[PDB]
Amino acid sequence: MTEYKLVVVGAGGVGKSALTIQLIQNHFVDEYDPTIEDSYRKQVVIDGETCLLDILDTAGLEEYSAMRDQYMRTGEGFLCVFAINNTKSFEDIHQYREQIKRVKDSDDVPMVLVGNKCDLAARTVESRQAQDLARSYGIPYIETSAKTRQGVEDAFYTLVREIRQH
Ligand SMILES: Nc1nc2c(ncn2[C@@H]2O[C@H](COP(=O)(O)OP(=O)(O)NP(=O)(O)O)[C@@H](O)[C@H]2O)c(=O)[nH]1
Ligand SMILES: [Ca+2]
Ligand SMILES: [Mg+2]
Ligand SMILES: [Mg+2]
Repeated sequence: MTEYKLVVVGAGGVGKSALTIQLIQNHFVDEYDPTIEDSYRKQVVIDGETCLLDILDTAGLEEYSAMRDQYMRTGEGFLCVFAINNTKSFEDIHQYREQIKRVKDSDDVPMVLVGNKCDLAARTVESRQAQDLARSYGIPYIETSAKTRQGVEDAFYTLVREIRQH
């Protein structure tokens, strides 16, 4: 059936792996093992359509960000993740936006801005601030929690729906 190539990007430790693993394997990864480049595949029915999701979990740490550009090349949609308790991760979203533009050589790439770790109380990035950023890119802003699963499916499914509008 239809295959959707999704790519998760964002600063180190924002929760890219936890989000992906919660979506695909249904459990929360409590420990922090820096990622180099991992891929996941799973058949799911979205809006009545049986589709194959190929999700690339990329490195947020520069030290593990080797040929990251090459892996992302085939990506059809991207989740740009920051953590609501990490202001710097939010401020650096533009870096990932720029990288995506380069790898895809396009200004119109399906995307979703994700504010992860919404279960944490030390929030320094208010929803409104993220909504303004997303609005400027013309993309949806969705908050998630890889820990409680809140907004997790919504984030990935919305990305599929954005690819469909593409
Ligand atoms: N409370 C809470 N902790 C989270 C959440 N998502 C991730 N974490 C925690 O944050 C740490 C880093 O998460 P991880 O998914 O490894 O981040 P990453 O973005 O994949 N890191 P890297 O880019 O180096 O590969 C882990 O200890 C993980 O449990 C969340 O929604 N809530
Ligand atoms: Ca470990
Ligand atoms: Mg990771
Ligand atoms: Mg403030």
